[PDB]
Amino acid sequence: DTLTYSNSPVPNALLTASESGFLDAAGIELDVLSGQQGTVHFTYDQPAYTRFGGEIPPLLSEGLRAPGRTRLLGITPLLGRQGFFVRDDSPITAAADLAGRRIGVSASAIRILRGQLGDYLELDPWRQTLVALGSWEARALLHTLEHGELGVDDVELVPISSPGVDVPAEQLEESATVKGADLFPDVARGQAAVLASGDVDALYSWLPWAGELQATGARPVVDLGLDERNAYASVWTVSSGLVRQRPGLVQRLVDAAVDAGLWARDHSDAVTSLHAANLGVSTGAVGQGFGADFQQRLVPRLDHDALALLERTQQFLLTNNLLQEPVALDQWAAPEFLNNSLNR
Ligand SMILES: O=S(O)c1ccccc1-c1ccccc1O
Repeated sequence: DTLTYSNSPVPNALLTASESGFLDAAGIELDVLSGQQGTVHFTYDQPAYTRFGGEIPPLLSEGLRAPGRTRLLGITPLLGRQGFFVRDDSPITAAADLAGRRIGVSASAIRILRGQLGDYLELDPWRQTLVALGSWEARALLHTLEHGELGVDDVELVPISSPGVDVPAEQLEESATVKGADLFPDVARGQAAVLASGDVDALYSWLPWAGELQATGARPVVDLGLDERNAYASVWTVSSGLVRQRPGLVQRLVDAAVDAGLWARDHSDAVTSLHAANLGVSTGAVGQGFGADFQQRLVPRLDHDALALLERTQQFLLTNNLLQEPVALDQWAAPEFLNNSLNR
């Protein structure tokens, strides 16, 4: 059987199972989305498509645009190096030092931080979701400033390009695939240039990109990776029709991912290498961006704690008017598959 697929720059068992041969052994092959069919990463408009990535796009698709296209198979938390970075030689060493300083943020984050979404509800799926992705910077800045007893009104917001948030349709369509290596090349080099421009004092970085940025000689004012309130819930989705029409196939898919997750615990280097190649980053940056022993936490989850994390992100979207009505997570989830896999 052949399924189309994609994954965000996050640790996940779908990519692991595919590159390690577990899917092949299960008689399943995956074809990554080309740049020309890349919008599916945000719309889920395909009959046999599966994605393991950030939760914002699927929450918007299910809760705002097209209820019913997907089912949730599992969750894998994400937490690692994260925060507003400054150059090592910067006199800024504490959160309080950000008072009155120039914070570089995406146009999307600026809409959210100002509480002025503009034409948000009238935008097409791709551009609309990109506005919501400004949430990462927005929440991170609020939490960072809290440490210095400051608020957003205490700093200067300056527009800059942020990876994953600023992705023009032309850029997407020109990319060979939606793999991080093709869509997000040399991110840290670009962020280091922004910090060297003389027009900004700090900017948001995370994922392996933050690891490479740190290597250029930069540091986070506050490492948000040290506090769980900055974690996100990566989600694994699949076309709803496959769940209803081909449960046997979905079960084989989930079994393979679970086996790959167990296997990963004893093959840390191989797992680090395959994620690094998929995203186009150094192997050392993977560990910094996802956490030292992320390979021990790759078996997908649907327990109460994992669902609460996903709900937390959803609430940030609702509070900030990026969603009007919430997605019923218990209905969206199809726990039977993961439950059967873990009972083997
Ligand atoms: O998928 S998102 O949640 C996501 C999460 C984290 C980093 C990048 C993206 C992303 C943004 C735009 C287009 C493709 C992407 O993978």
